[PDB]
Amino acid sequence: VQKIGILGAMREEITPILELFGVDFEEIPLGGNVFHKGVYHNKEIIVAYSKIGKVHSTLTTTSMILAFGVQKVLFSGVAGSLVKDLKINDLLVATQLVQHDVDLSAFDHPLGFIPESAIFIETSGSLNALAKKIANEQHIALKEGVIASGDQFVHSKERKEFLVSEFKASAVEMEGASVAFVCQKFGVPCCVLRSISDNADEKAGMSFDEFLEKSAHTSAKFLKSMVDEL
Amino acid sequence: QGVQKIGILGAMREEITPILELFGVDFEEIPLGGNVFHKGVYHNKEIIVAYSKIGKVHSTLTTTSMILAFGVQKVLFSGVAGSLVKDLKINDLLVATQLVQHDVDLSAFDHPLGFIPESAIFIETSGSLNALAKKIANEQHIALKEGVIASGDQFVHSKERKEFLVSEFKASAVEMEGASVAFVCQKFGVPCCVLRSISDNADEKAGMSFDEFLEKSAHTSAKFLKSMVDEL
Ligand SMILES: CCCCn1cc(CCCSC[C@H]2CN(Cc3c[nH]c4c(N)ncnc34)C[C@@H]2O)nn1
Ligand SMILES: CCCCn1cc(CCCSC[C@H]2CN(Cc3c[nH]c4c(N)ncnc34)C[C@@H]2O)nn1
Ligand SMILES: [Mg+2]
Ligand SMILES: [Mg+2]
Repeated sequence: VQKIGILGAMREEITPILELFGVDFEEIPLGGNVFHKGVYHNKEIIVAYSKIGKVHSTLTTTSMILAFGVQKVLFSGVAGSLVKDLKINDLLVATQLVQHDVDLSAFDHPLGFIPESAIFIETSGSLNALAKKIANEQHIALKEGVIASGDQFVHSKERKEFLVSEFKASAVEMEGASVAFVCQKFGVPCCVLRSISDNADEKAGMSFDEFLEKSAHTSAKFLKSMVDEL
Repeated sequence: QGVQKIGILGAMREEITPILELFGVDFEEIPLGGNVFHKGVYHNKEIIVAYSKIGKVHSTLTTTSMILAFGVQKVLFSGVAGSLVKDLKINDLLVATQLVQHDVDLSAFDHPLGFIPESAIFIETSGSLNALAKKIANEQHIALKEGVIASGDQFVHSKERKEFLVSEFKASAVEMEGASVAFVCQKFGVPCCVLRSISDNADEKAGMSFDEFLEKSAHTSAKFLKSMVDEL
């Protein structure tokens, strides 16, 4: 049987996932998370929100893999746009991810780099190819690019522009890199999907509060369409 | 259950080398999630030793693996740290009373720095283990300080950042893993003790000081950690 892990960061990012799948879920508490376990089209689906940020998302992804035996992990949620062509509600699939707030420059390491790791973490080529194929079939724009993750909500021109100049990132969030990193360490295929909620600038807090629901639903609907192909 | 299982963590290989040597028992090496776990028996206790690799994500992963895959009932962390206070000198030992993720910033939503919804700024460690540390330090006639440790994904090497950590969090030392290790332990209800020996002063010379004192400071912490395990 296929076991698929489905993650968001916030409750609001998984509410539409649970609703759209429309099946009965058993709630299983572990490590401060609640995992929603159900069956959908001959697949076991395990849905959870990690809570915000890198430590939360690292923990939850590790629990999904070790405790629930998931064979793939699909992340769905919202993100800040760093580029003019990614508008509110647009979908992005992460090709690579970086931890943008990592700084070991005192030892002459590039920003984002940790010894025994890499700046950029890869996601699954096969899953990203699937996303692109289905987006083309649905006539929805799906961009691909680098996502930057850190433990700060970005809401300034200065920081946005650093993420673009340093990492060539297209979007910013607080969990993708950690989720993809854990999946890489365990050899588990990972796809990170995000819908834009804000422009990561001085108005981002207000934009985020306004568009979280709609953008979360947009990502959730696309994630469901991916699970339908697995 | 019926057997005691103790997880022992460092961040870097250099922090666990003296731990493995000092325990002096045979370890089985078990690979999982990009870590190697060293599993042995010591004084009727199962000990599982690993280095996580540097920073918050690495240490979160490894601690979660220790708990879920190896069933550890306690986690003891040993390693080095930057001093933020004049009375913590190179080689001095500190036990963390509470820890904070100093680089967390959700201030755009009016949250205090360090705070994430559904969590807390300060993460507590085990009172019983910290009390044990203080008791044995007094017996050994070694100075053991206690205080707040700040953890983030930056090596701190500036006056400006040091002073922020003191003013914002009243931190005594800085490192890149303690808060994440303690956080994971809290989520799983596992007692945690974080021990650090000072390697540098988290200032403009910290890189050079760290390279000089990593080995000695790591050994100082490892030796103290072993003395704790001897009392469990
Ligand atoms: C949850 C408790 C209820 C009260 N409450 C809600 C909140 C909201 C905290 C949201 S932190 C951000 C989320 C969204 N998410 C993506 C994101 C979108 N835009 C971003 C940006 N500009 N910078 C960084 N990340 C983002 C990151 C984090 O999970 N604070 N208190
Ligand atoms: C396997 C190849 C390793 C090659 N290599 C080693 C290195 C050194 C990286 C060291 S990062 C720092 C370690 C030590 N440790 C504690 C620490 C002590 N002082 C601190 C300070 N001032 N600020 C923050 N943290 C510290 C954090 C991290 O594990 N770079 N390349
Ligand atoms: Mg088809
Ligand atoms: Mg001052």
